[PDB]
Amino acid sequence: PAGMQAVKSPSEAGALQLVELNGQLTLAGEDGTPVQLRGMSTHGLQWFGEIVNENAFVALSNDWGSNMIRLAMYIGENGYATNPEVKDLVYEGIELAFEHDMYVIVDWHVHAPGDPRADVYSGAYDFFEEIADHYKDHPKNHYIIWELANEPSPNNNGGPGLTNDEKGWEAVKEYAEPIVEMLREKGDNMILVGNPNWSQRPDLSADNPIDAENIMYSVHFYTGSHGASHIGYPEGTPSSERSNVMANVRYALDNGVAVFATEWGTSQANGDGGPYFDEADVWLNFLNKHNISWANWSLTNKNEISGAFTPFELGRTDATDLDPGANQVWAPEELSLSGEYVRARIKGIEYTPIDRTK
Ligand SMILES: OC[C@H]1O[C@@H](O[C@H]2[C@H](O)[C@@H](O)[C@@H](O)O[C@@H]2CO)[C@H](O)[C@@H](O)[C@@H]1O
Repeated sequence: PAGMQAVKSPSEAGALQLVELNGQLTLAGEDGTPVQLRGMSTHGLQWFGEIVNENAFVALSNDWGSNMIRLAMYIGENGYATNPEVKDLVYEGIELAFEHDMYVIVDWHVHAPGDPRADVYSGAYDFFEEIADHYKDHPKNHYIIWELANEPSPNNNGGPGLTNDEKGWEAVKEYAEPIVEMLREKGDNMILVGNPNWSQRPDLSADNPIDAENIMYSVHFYTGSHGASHIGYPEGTPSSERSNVMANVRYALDNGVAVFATEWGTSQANGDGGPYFDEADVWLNFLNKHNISWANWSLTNKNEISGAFTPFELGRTDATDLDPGANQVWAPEELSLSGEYVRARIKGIEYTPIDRTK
C-alpha cells in the first residue's frame, strides 16, 4: 500500500549494508537507499517446525507481504543440543525463503540459559560455520542474515545467566567476536547481535561495539510490558539508569550503532495478557519512522496471546493448520487477534479486524 517503498524484497534490494543517514547508521540495500524488513518469527523449530512448508512461506511472502522470515532454532529446551535434526528445518526454511523471495534470519535462539557462552551452546561456532559454508557461493547467499544469540539474559535454566550491565554486554561480546570474524571470512552478510536483559540493551552495545562491518544490535520488546517513551536519555546518562527499552533504542541510534528488532510481541513479556494493540501502534510507528526492521513472535497455533494462529479451544475452535493449503492464504478467522493485526502491519494495510462473535 502507500508508504511501503522501503519494504523491498531481496530480489530488488540485493546485498544489505549499513549507511549513515541523518548521522545514524541504518539498513540499506545494495544501492544505498534505506531498506526495512518486516516479517514473522517461527516459534521454536523443535515444537512448531511444521510452519516450514511451501504454502505457508508463499502465504507469508505474498498474502502477508513479508520480505523477511526468522527461523528460531532453540538449542536447549529440547532443541539443537539434544535433537540435532531441528537443523534440517533451518536448511529447508532458507531454501523456501530463497525461493519465495524473503530475507532469512538464521537465529541461534539463546534463551534458557541466558549466558551464550554456556556449555549447552558449545556448538554455536560450528553451527554458523557449517551453514555459512553451505551457502557462501550460492547466488542468493546475500538473503541470509545471521543472528548469533537471541536473548542474553539472567535466565539460569540449564546453565549460567548474565547480568544487566557492562559485564553482561562484555560476555556477549566475548562470545560473538570469534563467530563474527569467521563469518566475515565467509561473507558480508548482516550479523545481528543480542545483548543483556533479553536483548533490551542495544545501548550497552553502542558504548562498546564489535569492531566489524555490518553488525546490528537487537532490541526485543513486548507491548504489554515495555512502555513507549518520547524522552531520550539526557546527554551523559550512565548505563545504570537506562531501563526503558524504547529510550535504549534511541540511545543506540544516537550513539552510532544500527538496531534490529529481531523479536517483538503484542502480549506482555510473560507471554500473555492483551493483545496490547494501541501500544503496538505506538511502537511500530516508532520502528517504521526510524527504519528499524522487525520480526513478530510468533508463527504458532499454541494457545497463547502472542501466537499468530487460532488455537484449539474445546468449546469454540480447532487449531489452524500451519500449512494453509493450495490456496496459500489463511482465512481471517484462522488468524488469532495478534496474527490478524500483525499481518495488517506487515502488509501496511488498514487494520480492519473481523467480529469474532459473528
Ligand atoms: O509449547 C512448546 C513449549 O513452549 C514453551 O514456552 C515458550 C512460549 O510458548 C514462547 O512464547 C516463548 O516465550 O518461549 C517459551 C519458553 O521457551 C514452554 O516453556 C515449553 O514447556 C513448551 O514445551
